[PDB]
Amino acid sequence: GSHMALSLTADQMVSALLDAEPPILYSEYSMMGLLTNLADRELVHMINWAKRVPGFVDLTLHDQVHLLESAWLEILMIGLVWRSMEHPGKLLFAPNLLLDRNQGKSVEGMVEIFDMLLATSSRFRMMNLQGEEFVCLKSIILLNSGVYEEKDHIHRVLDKITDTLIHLMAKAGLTLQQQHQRLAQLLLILSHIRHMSNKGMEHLYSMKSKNVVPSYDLLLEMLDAHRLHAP
Ligand SMILES: Cc1c(OCCNCCCF)ncc(F)c1[C@@H]1c2[nH]c3ccccc3c2C[C@@H](C)N1C[C@@H](C)C(=O)O
Repeated sequence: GSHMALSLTADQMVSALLDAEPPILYSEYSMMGLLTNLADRELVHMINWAKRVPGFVDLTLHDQVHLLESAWLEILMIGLVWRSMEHPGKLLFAPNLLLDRNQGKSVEGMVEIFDMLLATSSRFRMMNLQGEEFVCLKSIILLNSGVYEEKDHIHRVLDKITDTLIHLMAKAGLTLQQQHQRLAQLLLILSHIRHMSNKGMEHLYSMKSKNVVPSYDLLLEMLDAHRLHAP
């Protein structure tokens, strides 16, 4: 059978999100090349993950593309910041690619982006972000970032993810006041992730390459191509 997004319990939502998690990839090995190649390989896995986010396949192909076009960098960045949590002053791009601030100084303008990513990771570390909360946040990014009856459906799915976040906090023993405070603190970090993505996109455009950012067409092609993938 098929579970419709709005009928899932909080436990089922968490289970479906944890199950859809992409694998941890290795760097294939200069720095720019390694970071580009890794992002490209992670994008393929991001397509399969997005198709598994409850409510995402309920959207038209066009709406799915718009959401991925707006959110792809915020999604790579939140994944990066999550796995870099236990590595203060370093970014865990891959288990064979752990980079420090000074290493970012090799590429012009890259240190500014690394510093923002380091501060977000440090913030998640201080708040003791949990894996179940991280997966909720990543789905919120996907459904929220490109919002500007079908839009009401997206907002109802976003509401279900909020309910899921609150459920996790109430089960963790937080008071009603502490629940609203943590929810707000987590959602405010999403503003910082959007800012990092805009700065990241600007930096990517300040480069020689004419195909460094995924276009609407490439994202439509990848989403279309996914239909032809074997299960
Ligand atoms: C994301 C990216 C990148 O993306 C190109 C993708 N092209 C798609 C095909 C054409 F449609 N190209 C070069 C880069 F170095 C980076 C790196 C990078 N790599 C990653 C891998 C895994 C997880 C996270 C990251 C990040 C985040 C960040 C540090 N990025 C720097 C970018 C934004 C910049 O400021 O130039």
